[PDB]
Amino acid sequence: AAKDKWKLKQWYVIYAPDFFGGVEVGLTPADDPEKVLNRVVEVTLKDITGDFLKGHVKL
RNA sequence: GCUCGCUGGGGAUACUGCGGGCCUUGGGACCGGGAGAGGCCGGGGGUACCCCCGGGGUAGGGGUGAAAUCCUAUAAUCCCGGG
Ligand SMILES: [Mg+2]
Repeated sequence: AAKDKWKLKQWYVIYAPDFFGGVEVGLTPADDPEKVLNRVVEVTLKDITGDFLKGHVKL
């Protein structure tokens, strides 16, 4: 039954804000889309703009 | 010699005391550019920690030299969003 519970969940794609490019930053699972609101994701500036210098900047 | 103590007079003016004058070195007052977790009062913050509410997940967590009391299915330890 535990496995069955895990099968009810759908995966949602997370996008960066408009002025940062709006690119895809990841995927998160949930059964009800209302539970996705107010979740937070941490990404480095190197992930958005490719440069091996600003790897220590976290957004 | 001892009772080193008292008293009538004369002389000296280096030091101490007293009176007058004149100083700036000790001390104090004031002005300049700086130093400091010195003190008091008002405002704005930093992580950490404890409790409460909502989501996830499920059988352990904590603690000692070794254990046990203790906490946990009225859902803990752990992770996330708020107060
Ligand atoms: Mg809960």
